[PDB]
Amino acid sequence: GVGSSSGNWHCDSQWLGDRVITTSTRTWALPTYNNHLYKQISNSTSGGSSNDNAYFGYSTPWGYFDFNRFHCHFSPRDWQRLINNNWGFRPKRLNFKLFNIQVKEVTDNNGVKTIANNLTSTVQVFTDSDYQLPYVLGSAHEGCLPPFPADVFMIPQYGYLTLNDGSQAVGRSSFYCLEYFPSQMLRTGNNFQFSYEFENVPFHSSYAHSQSLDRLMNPLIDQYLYYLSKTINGSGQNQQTLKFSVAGPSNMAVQGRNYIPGPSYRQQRVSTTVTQNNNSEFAWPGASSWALNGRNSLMNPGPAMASHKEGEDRFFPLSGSLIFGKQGTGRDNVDADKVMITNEEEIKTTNPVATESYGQVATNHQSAKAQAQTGWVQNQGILPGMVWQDRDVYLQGPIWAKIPHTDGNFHPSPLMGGFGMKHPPPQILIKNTPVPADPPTAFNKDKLNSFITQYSTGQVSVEIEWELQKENSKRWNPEIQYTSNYYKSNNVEFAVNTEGVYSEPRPIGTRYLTRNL
Amino acid sequence: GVGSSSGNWHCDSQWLGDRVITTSTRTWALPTYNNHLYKQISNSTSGGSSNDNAYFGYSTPWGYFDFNRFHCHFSPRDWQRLINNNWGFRPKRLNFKLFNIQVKEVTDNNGVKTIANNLTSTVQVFTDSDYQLPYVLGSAHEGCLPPFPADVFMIPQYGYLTLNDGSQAVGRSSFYCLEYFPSQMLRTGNNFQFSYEFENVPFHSSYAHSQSLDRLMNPLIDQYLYYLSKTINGSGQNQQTLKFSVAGPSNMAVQGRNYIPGPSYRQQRVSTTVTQNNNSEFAWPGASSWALNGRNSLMNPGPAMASHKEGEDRFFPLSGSLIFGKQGTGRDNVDADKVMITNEEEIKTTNPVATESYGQVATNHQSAKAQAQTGWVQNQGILPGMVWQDRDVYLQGPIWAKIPHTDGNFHPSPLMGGFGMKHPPPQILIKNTPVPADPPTAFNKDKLNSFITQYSTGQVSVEIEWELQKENSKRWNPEIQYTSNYYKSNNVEFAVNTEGVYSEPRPIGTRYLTRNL
Repeated sequence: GVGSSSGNWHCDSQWLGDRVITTSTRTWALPTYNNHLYKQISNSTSGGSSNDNAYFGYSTPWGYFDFNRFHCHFSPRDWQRLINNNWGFRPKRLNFKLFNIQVKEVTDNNGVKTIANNLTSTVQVFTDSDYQLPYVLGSAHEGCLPPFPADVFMIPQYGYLTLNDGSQAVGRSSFYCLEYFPSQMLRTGNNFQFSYEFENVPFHSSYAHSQSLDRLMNPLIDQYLYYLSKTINGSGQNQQTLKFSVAGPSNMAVQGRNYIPGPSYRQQRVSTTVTQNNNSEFAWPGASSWALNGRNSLMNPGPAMASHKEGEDRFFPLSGSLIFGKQGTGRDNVDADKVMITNEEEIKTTNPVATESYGQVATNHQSAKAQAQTGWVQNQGILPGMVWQDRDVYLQGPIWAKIPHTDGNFHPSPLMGGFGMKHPPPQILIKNTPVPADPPTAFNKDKLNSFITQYSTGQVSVEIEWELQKENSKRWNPEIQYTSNYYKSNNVEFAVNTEGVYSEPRPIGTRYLTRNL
Repeated sequence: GVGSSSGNWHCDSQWLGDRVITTSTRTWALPTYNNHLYKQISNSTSGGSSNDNAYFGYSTPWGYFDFNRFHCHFSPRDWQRLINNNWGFRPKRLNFKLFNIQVKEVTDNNGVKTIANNLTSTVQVFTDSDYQLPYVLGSAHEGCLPPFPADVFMIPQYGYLTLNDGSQAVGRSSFYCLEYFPSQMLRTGNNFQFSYEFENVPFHSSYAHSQSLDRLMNPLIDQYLYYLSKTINGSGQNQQTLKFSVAGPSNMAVQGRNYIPGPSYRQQRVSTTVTQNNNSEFAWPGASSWALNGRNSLMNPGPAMASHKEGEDRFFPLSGSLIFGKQGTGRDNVDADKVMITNEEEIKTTNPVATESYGQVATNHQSAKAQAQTGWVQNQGILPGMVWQDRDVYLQGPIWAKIPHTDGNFHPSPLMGGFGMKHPPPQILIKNTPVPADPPTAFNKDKLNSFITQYSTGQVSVEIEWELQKENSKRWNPEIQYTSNYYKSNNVEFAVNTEGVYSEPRPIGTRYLTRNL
């Protein structure tokens, strides 16, 4: 009915043993996109570009619901609870509701704007439960539910890309009509809901290692293996020899080991002290990249690698880490104090440093003549016996990604962080049903071009159940914990200021507790 | 439904033996507060102040329902019945209803204001039943239900304070988002209700003592105890002696007693005959106060003490009594004839006078040389064997307060009067759901800033069941009763005037019947 509410405001968190259930409700507004039309888009329509930036695709009159960020579900305090008390977590169940739909019509006279209710208009909503549409979630896009529950947000417009040759299309390109799906139609008084079960995924590692991969031995006992220690008796000619020694606590670098650090793809090193950087432009020319069909793409963020060495936190890889913007930061050429650079220093115990060579390999045969020659390894692929950690997740970062439907993949954990699934939470698509203005009184076969100006508003609720993996550490000394600082300040961190603006002052990871290797 | 009422007007009182049930219904209006925003506030945002007045906190877009005053429930005649016939009363049950919701939208053109119904808008309401929010009830604030049932009232805005250092915040400060609670959403056609059981509390003493604590003896019989009556035989040197006498009806001041008057904290004395006061400014400098973290707060009203001696009703303690304003009284520097000063003269039989010393103590050892020296006690804490009465309640005064959640407290009766509870009636919070105006037709990630101007109106009902404690006195002569005066006047007391304004001409306490000690 018109006078009865279709749902209530549900927003809290329940901590139930080894489960936590988060619930979020937000207020959304949806405009009419594209004047109800499907439009072909390309870099031709955007004004042209280089070959690396060419594309072809379509924008649709539909919008979509995205909640693929952790702050859509966790408050900062709840995130603190989770990361300070658990070794792991993963999503299990999802429930989604859309309710209290209101459709408004806008009339603009010469000098006045009037907004009225349209009680008989509809919104169309459907889920892509069979994964038949291009999946644009999982590209770290704007338009998710806002972190602050009081913020009213605008629903982003749906569009997609297909195969391109420059700004042109090939015969293999696909065009999708979203009206060619069955969808539910809602007047003011109807609601929509659905449930979803997550795939079985591994727990995320919300811990750091308290041991290093090269320091796993007993520091008191020798090995029963020998290593070559000398090849010449001394100075002079014809001094060749072979001497062997026991590998022990005095020489840990030469001990035999069972496991080796994971793969690498070297990045350029950039200092936040700008005077230490080379006085030249190297953002694009000095960057690591990969090529596909003649197009170059930045290797960003790339394989999970440690950001810097010990004591070198002023250095960061060129495109090897996630960079978030601070509240109120612009979009073009902002200074370093306006952005937030994450660092994966916790994985330095298993993962190679991002701005270093993996190691050295022999490159010749020494003989009595050529000396022994070695070469640097700048990119090392997977080898048997390698171990590594994945990239951390953040309160501001993405949760899941869709694994591409391919013949083969390896370790399909998404490179920007999170859970990779073949059947992720489905896309939820929404659109205001077009309402024509007065048609002519003589028949015309052309499609109608005049429409009543409308938009819609409502409430959306998402509830996720997460499974937790508790710590049972035997460590004696206290752990490192995420904490607020007592020292006085003008504002409270993770709160509003005097003007009403909510901000997140820093990125928060998940790795504070410790575990052995 | 839109065309059906959600509740009826219920407003009366039922006297049922040892119970009385009061019911009140009022009409309320709720605006949009803060433009739907949370704002940080401080004395910095208020313009600065002294150290004693610094604060830090937040204002919210929510309003709240308060009925923590006796005239919200009792008519003057019902109050007369209660206080003239009972030794005690206390609250037992509460029922709360919110109904007949109407949401209106306001459109302001160049020179005209139009108000229309918005049939599809919602109000959000919830109770803080777990006491998780700062409890701002119990600070004697404006914004309660009006005494006169025909008055339409405006719902006050919710705000709270947290820890401050000057105008700055510390890391211990808490920020609360009220959208982070589950709440019920109501369209025009929905209603809300809940029930609450009061904690077990002692009966309020609606009586005065007909005996004095120093006059509890039989005036005809001697004691079997002696007191020292003489220490010198007479005039001259070396006349020391020890003489003892029986304490009896001729010397009542020296009799042994089992119980002593309650505690004290001396106040400065102010005369309503201004020419008797000192010709200087002493409102702040001469006031009693307590210190907390370097901040001074007025001791107001402080411990329950008798206002004045016999025959000195022109004197009142500086900040030791509740002062109410008369109808139409301003807020800054009004004259004494514009305010109503209560007096706790009924408790002079057990409680010390507010503007006097508690007594005298010895301060040395007399010997044969030093004479006997005594000193005044200006503040006396609790001693075993002390008895006292609490502050009276008034028809205009507060009913209950929340006892702070602390390790320890003593006699947690609220100092401004009433019933102290660990789980008082919960706070009831209400807000108009924001309705965005027309959003742009291109996606923007910023939160929406343009909203439709709305407000809401409705009916609220509160029903309280109170338990009574009847008198079974054996007193022969008639009691003192609260009564109206027959003498003619321009208006009727506790009624409206020719312009429609209701007024309460005087404060009415509860202590008219008498009881023995």
